[PDB]
Amino acid sequence: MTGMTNVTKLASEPSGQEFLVFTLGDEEYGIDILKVQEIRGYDQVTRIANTPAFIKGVTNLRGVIVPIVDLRIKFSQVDVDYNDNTVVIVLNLGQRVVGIVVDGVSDVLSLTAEQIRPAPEFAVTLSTEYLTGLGALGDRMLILVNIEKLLNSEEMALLDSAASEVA
Repeated sequence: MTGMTNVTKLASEPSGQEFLVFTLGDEEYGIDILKVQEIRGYDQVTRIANTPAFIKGVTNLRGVIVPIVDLRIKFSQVDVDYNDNTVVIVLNLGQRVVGIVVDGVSDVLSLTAEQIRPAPEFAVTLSTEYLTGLGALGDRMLILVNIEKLLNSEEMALLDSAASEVA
């Protein structure tokens, strides 16, 4: 998984995956297609009074609720606003669910570990242990969201003020 030491020995890596790709501000991103739960809109984010600020709030997916995380807060995005950050992508992992606010889903594309080598490891708010990756796609580039360790690495901090028993 991405985060640190993504040297890519290219010896037992997945070496060909497919990703839902999205836009925010003036940058593009990908997320492994299998982890996508659904796509929805920002019209019911519910910022709890004392959730961690990374959690913009919980929001309504098509029958249930999910925690939603702000890339302005988690990754120092340019200019998130309720005209540029109004789509929601909903994601699920092993035994848990989360999502992120987005401008729109740009495409669905396929990438290889040979592409997925760098990361946006600048002085952004995004900590190393759930740092994303970067790759190229002919001429496009995508920040590959480290979804398979995102909520996994944050759960202990997320639930501490977002388990609903703590609202």
